[PDB]
Amino acid sequence: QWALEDFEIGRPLGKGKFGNVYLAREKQSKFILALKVLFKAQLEKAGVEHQLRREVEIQSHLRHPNILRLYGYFHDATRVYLILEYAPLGTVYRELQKLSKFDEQRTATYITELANALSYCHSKRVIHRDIKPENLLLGSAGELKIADFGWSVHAGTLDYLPPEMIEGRMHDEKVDLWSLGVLCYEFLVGKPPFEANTYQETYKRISRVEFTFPDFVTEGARDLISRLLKHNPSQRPMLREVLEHPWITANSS
Ligand SMILES: Cc1nn(C)cc1-c1nc2c(-c3cnn(Cc4cccc(C(=O)N5CCN(C)CC5)c4)c3)c(Cl)cnc2[nH]1
Repeated sequence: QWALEDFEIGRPLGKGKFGNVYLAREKQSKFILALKVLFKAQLEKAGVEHQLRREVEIQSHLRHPNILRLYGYFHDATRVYLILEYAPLGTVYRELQKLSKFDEQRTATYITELANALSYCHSKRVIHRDIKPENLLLGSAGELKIADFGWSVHAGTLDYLPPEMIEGRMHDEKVDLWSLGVLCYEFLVGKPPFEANTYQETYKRISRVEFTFPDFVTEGARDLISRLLKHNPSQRPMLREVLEHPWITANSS
């Protein structure tokens, strides 16, 4: 049973369409954490109380070192507050816009941590679906941490969604293997494989699987990425096969 007077709000960690994320500390234990604030009124206009209750339900008792812990929740009359873990080193997003590109060691390392987190999620019949750099945070040691679970369920922005999911078809655990491939590409190139200027256009890119490699992208990476980005959901590797991929094993930590 929590309240809003239990916390001292501080620096804004970022703003979102659902609401803003603020740094906060619990008064009694002096515990530092992230406090996401969402307005109940703007939540009704979107009608996603099922996904917020599902995101809370799913991310609650999910315990993994590469997954952002959801400690608890509460609410006043006006809004709805979520009590999350705090990621000291921030997001991978800003990390990416600062370095522009990632080296193969950082990329392969992130992919590994992400596969461990995904392999843990998949063993519980939980699909993240919405895997993107904006939902990737960093721990005190710089480890990866998957945060948002708004679109998470059991078995918009198109850049990371797979062919089957965008065409309205039936999607399974393999939608994350595609996302995992899209993220790997962006880490090495700095932009998504199917990036465009219009929604209508990116849709064609994804559905036809039209992507090309810049020169500086080695063969090891071109192989892993091409395997993950198959139109056929069954043609994609397992999380086991990904982890034990030559390029991953060679450059990961
Ligand atoms: C930031 C930050 N800096 N440092 C040192 C730490 C953080 C930090 N953030 C979180 C978050 C968190 C999840 N989503 N957000 C808001 C958000 C989402 C996506 C991107 C940004 C961001 O960094 N932006 C800066 C650049 N502009 C352009 C675009 C926005 C912000 C914050 C959570 Cl849930 C938990 N712990 C955190 N720690």
